Amino acid sequence: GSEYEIRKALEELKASTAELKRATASLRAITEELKKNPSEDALVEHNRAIVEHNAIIVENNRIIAAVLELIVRAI
Amino acid sequence: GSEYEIRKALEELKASTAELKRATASLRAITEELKKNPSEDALVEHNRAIVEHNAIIVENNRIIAAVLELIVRAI
Amino acid sequence: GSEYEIRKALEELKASTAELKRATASLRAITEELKKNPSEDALVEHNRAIVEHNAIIVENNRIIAAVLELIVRAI
Repeated sequence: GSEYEIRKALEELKASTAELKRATASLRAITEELKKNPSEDALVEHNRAIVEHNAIIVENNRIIAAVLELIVRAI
Repeated sequence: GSEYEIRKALEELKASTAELKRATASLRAITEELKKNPSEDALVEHNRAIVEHNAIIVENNRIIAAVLELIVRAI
Repeated sequence: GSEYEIRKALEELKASTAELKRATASLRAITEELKKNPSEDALVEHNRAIVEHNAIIVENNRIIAAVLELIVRAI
């Protein structure tokens, strides 16, 4: 069903958005610690954390694109 | 009204997109300065700027998700 | 045509998503190399790569916003 499939994808998007919100909270906390106590080791960890955060954004966009296709098929 | 609400959310998305465009312009400028004059202090500031930019993307995605829900209710 | 225009924009989104997938693959590879062999020179290159990746996300979001407007006009 078009309606059921769209809601399923929107629920996946909701879960991805919440995962992103949690990751943003962690990233902002280590950013404040980086500003207080900078070092090469801290920067490397911070860069790695940014990349993980970007990967969550990419998944969020992938789901958005899937919802758009389902909508276009429904209309 | 479904039509009015969707347009309101799209106007919020338009404003978020413009905020992101301005932030990208700033971020690219400090990236060119980082490449010219690297240092730990410059890297820490740059990492902090990336995180702020990512936070704007996250807000843009949040608005997109809200528009998708309004569309699904309208169809 | 509303249908043709939406499909054209979704094809542009598909191409942008694939560009992002390729960039993510590169970014993850240099992140693993950063963790193995950190240095200031490696960090500067990594920061520059993050910014390029973020610019692809921004373009993906721009296309998404354009698809949303076309959908709203079609419904």
